[PDB]
Amino acid sequence: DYFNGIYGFATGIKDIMGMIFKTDTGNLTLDEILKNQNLLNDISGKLDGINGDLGDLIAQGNLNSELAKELLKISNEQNQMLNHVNAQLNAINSTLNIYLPKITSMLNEVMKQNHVLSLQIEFLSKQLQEISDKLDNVLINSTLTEITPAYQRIKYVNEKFDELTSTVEKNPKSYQDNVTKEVIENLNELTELAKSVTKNDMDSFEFYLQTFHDVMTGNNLFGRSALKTASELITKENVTTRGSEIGKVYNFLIVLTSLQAKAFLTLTACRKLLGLTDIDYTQIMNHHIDGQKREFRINILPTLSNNFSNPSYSKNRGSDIDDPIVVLEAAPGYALIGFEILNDPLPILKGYQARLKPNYQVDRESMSETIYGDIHKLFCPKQLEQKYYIKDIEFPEGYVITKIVFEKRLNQLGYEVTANFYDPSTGSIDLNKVKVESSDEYSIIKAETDGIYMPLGVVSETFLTPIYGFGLTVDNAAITLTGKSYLRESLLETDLLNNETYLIASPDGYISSIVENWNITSDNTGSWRANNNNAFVDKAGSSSLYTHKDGEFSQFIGNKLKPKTNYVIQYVIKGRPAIYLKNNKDTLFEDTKNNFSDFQTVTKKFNVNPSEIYFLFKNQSEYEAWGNNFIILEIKSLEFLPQMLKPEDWIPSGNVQMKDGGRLEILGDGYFKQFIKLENDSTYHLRLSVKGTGRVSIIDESKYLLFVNVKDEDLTRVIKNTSSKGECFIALEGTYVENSSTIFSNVSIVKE
Amino acid sequence: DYFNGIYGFATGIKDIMGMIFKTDTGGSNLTLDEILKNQNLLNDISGKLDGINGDLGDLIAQGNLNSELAKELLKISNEQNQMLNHVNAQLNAINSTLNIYLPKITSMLNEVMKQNHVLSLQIEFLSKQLQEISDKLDLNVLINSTLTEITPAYQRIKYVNEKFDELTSTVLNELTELAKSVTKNDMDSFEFYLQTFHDVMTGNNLFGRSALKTASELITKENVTTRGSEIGKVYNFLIVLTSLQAKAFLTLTACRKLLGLTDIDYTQIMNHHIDGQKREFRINILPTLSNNFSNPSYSKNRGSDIDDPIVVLEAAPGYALIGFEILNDPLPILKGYQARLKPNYQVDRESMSETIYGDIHKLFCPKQLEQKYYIKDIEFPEGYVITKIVFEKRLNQLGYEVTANFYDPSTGSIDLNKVKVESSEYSIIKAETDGIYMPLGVVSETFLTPIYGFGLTVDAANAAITLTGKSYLRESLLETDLLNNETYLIASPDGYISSIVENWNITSDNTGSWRANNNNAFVDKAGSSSLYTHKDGEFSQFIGNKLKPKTNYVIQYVIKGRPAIYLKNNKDTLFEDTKNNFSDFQTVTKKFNSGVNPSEIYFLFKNQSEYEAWGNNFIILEIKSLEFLPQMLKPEDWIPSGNVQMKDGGRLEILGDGYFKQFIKLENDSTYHLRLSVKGTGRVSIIDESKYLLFVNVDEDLTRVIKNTSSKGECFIALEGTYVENSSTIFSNVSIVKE
Repeated sequence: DYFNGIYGFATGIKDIMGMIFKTDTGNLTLDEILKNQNLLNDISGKLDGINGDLGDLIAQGNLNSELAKELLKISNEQNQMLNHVNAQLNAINSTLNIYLPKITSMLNEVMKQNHVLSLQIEFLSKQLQEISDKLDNVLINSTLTEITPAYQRIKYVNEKFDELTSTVEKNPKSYQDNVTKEVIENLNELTELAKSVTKNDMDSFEFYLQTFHDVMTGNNLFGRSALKTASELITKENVTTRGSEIGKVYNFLIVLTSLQAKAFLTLTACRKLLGLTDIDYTQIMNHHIDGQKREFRINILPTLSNNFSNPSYSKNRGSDIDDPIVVLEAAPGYALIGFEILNDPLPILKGYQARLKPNYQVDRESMSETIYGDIHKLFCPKQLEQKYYIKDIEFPEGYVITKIVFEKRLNQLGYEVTANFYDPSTGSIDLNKVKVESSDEYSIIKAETDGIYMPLGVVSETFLTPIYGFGLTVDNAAITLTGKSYLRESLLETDLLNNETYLIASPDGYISSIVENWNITSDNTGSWRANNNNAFVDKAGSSSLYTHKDGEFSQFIGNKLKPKTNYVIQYVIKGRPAIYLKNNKDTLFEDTKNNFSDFQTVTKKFNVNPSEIYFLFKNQSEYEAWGNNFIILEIKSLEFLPQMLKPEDWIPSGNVQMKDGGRLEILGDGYFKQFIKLENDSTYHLRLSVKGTGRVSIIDESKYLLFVNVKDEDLTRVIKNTSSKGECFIALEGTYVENSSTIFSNVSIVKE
Repeated sequence: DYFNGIYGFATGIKDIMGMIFKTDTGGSNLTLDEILKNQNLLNDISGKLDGINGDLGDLIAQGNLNSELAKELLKISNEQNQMLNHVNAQLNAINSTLNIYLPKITSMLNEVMKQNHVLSLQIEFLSKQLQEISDKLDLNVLINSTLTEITPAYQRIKYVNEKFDELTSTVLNELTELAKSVTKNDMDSFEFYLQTFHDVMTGNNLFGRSALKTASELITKENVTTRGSEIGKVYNFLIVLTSLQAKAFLTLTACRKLLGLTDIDYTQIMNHHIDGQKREFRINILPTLSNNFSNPSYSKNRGSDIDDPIVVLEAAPGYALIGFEILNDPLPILKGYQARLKPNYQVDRESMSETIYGDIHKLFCPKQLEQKYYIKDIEFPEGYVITKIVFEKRLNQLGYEVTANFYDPSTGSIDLNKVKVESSEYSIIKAETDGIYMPLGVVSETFLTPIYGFGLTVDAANAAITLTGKSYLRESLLETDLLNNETYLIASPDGYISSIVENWNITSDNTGSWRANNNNAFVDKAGSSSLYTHKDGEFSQFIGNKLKPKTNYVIQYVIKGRPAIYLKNNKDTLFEDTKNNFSDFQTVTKKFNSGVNPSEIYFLFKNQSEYEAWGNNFIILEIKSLEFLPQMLKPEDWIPSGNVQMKDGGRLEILGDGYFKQFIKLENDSTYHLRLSVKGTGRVSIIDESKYLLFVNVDEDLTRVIKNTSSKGECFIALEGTYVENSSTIFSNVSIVKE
């Protein structure tokens, strides 16, 4: 879903203001006991008919003078009292009859149009909290003392106004006849807050709303803007969060503008509730919010970096004997928009791509992700040092990166970046205008017993944006991926100029699934099929599949799974469910025996003929269960560079067998061999892994070129200045003791 | 204009208060609230009585009823009409009082806004001179404590001031509401915040920490390298904060009139408060503060190793030196301000002038050889004002001599017979390839003031040169403003304050010396007003009679749009600026050189192609040529020989096979220094009747030393190039000097 910028928020507000401004509510204290309507109506009814009858008697003459006086004095006493009562009863009847109807519908609308705006910035309470957790002048201290009073009041009054307008009864009928203590107390609580928000005194709402802006723009003696002060704290960050300086600051800018935007809306709302003269705050609101933008655009922004890096790290051991190739390539029309290294199921690099909109924005609907597995074998070594070619690859303005390739050969990691020309006006990428750069100047990390600190977390901008730079840095034995975003260029065409703005926020998790209708929201479950009225959709805020007794939901997904590959299952579940990936032959995946009070997320992986499997949500034994966000995604297998040996070129001999995964198992007295040819002028590298005990040899027509006993280890050996003579072959054998096993794997000879 | 001190501001306020206090509106014993309340009450009784007398009237005139009864009903109709008449009496009085009041009030608010705008200009200068400080700040607990203690009161006062200004600049409910809030008697009143502001300012606050004291600390925190002295910076602060409350009290007086309350003369209290802040300043803070001031910035520049410059800042007879500014505009430039003195070290605005000296980089900095800097903190005794400063650099050895005359604060006459002279133990900076940090920025007091100290400092570590002076600001504040006597302070100018261009600062419609041609050219009121052109519209001004031949001038203007600026003559252009497009006003700074005959040149402001354009602040000022000490060689004493020619600028060009020579005489007992510059390839030699005393092949700036040499007879220096035809060798800055 798109975040439509500050311009977007601020207009959304202006609209609601208009809607309020054009409500007419036709003279009340709003301290009238509305519960007293029946009491007063009765007293009124009775007094009226008595004064009526007594009145008729006086005006039918025929009455002694002195007496006709006393009866008149008794008519005035009575009339005063009826007048005074009908006062109260008029106020009560107009509050119920004119006022409440016009107000309850106006509050109702405000709550609705405000819910819509609060969603557009929901993302950002979690993306701003990420910062304060990871935070530790007089100019700094000064804007804290200057702002926090105003910040606390505004925030409180905003949240409390929202909370009260959402829980006042909107059915004006509900306020008549049998109104409840609770229904009246919600309306009073609102009118009281209204009275406090609008009271003209030295501690006024308007005063705090003004001083908030004065501090935001630096009209405050020191000339220290809060944007300026916040900016400082972010740039001098000792431990970092996702996004670039620009992003983080623009995030701050959004939160703070949004706050005042709603301050002004709250104020407008409270004025109608109290029936004061209508003020168009829109002009002032816009002037204020516009000034914060210009102060940002002019004084802060040009000092900020558009670099962004992995926020966390992770200690991981890689492979010393693998030569992996990892290729993140967008499709023709698409561009690379960001990454996330994670390690929950296993070390995984997720790569997001999408088609571009004008001015470096992203097309939501056109947006996709791919998972790459075992990146620990790419990034980290285990026992030997790894060389890291370092190059800060940067393309010229108008280029967006569309492909990144990682190559690790003999513990030497390098990368090559490809970028295509993009036009901000149309947002078309030009597939003929390509530029390519790759990684002489390097850094090398020595392997620790414990591991090395590989990158971790989301490598992206705060708002997903195509990129024009990319590079790997090394330290602490720590590897850092960094990219350069187009967020600046995107903010200056769209939102810092008050044009339409279409920003996506960097996703927290997975955004796709092979499961159709993986995110339940409405009643319709689309591809999910129910069976009983035992299975239904529960509206748990965000909706959820529900089962009880034996109620099940199914979705057939065979066409979509490929054989002998690893997938990731993740779901968000509550209660005590049973989840299956079943085939009438076999079960591929099962989760029962899970009990939860509340919604958690569960993350697992799963792996000869996994076609014609359907997926099943039930409940265990006889209990209830909820669940959705059913992610199943392919974990692309790690691919490696070519080598000299070939898997079908191995010759078996005796009690041996070749299992699946390039493994060569010696079951007794047998052995494997493969013919190879070695040249005098070349340096070769033998690497392999063994579980068990055995011997590697390379023999010749005349001589051994290599002989090594081995036991449960990764092996590396170098061969130099060697020339084989006729038939030459490597041979793998175990110890010849029967009913034992020796399993070789990842056997490779590579010419340097 | 002059800034007339705190006493000046505070009286200006008192005046406006008086003007309000003496506005006579409807002098009704009742408030504004009581008039609009009574208006409604009477309007309603009138409304109702009317419809009753209406109904009773209709009953009588429906006849058909007994004569005797029709009488009694009529008598009851008269009583009723009398009562409506007597009520409308009251309601007329109320409506006519309101008809007097709003007119009397709206004109009084209008006037207040006007007289307040005039005062806010007298302190406009110092939001920019105070901003200069916060930029250069970066923490006590004593500081943090007085922030938390004052900001509550500061915020509301500021708010109520600004909001009152915004609401009167647009005239009425919004105003009466603010009025009601400002005047409400409750524990948390405006008056409460106004009082606690003062309590914090003077330290009548239990522990006894004045904010003046705590602010003073922060300013004198030795990290604060901005223009002016500690005194100035603190007194600036003092001005801002007093001024704030001054207007707090004015706003309060205004709001009370608006509400029609009894008139209170806040003037006595306002003055007591502002007086206390002064005494607290004069007694407890001031005597701890320095009157030193230095260049706030630095600049990396390369100078000359081979120039021997003399730079002389000399005030005229009646005048005194008031401050300087080094800048890096068209070139390294030292600007010097002078003026005639008023009593107590104040300055005579109208009598005030500036002079630009060029290439001070050749004075201050070396290029390839070390420079020696004689350092002396020259200081004269009280009553002396500096009237002349001379800089002499000889063979990379910079020195200075200061002259001061006796001044009388009572009259403000300078005594031309009572002079004192002091001049310049040294420090030497080695030349970096990159340059040396020469001083940069305005060397002056916050308020321009004559000076009694001056000196140059050097920082060896940083290769940095610092000019410092000692102001008379203390002595000037104590006679005038810290005593509530008339005060006449000028604020240190931000830029240039003069121009050869007449009416260089457009403000009114009249453009004086500027002549328009079409209604295509007019004055736009862009806040500060601005020349405007469209289509072909042009503005011109003759300036030939101002320009001198073969000299460098500085042009600077503040322009918007895409205009065209010319220093034209029929058939020749001396200076042009087209191809400049701007969204907003910038300032542009260039130099130019008048021609061989730059008379009969006039200035032109147009627009380029066919666009619009704005501009003013048209500065054109002479860049005094750098002058050097005497040397042994003379420009007319050069003898030419062959394919050579002497160009303008002391250059000697060898065009082919020729050469230059000049006869000189060298003595055994003396050390000589040969220096020169060459573009090209060549040979310098000094020959004799018997001997070469010097021979050097040379694209280079060169220094050579000659010792223990006695020219036998008829010895001359000779400059020659390579003898290859259709090539050039250009010598320049050729000098021999006896040490």
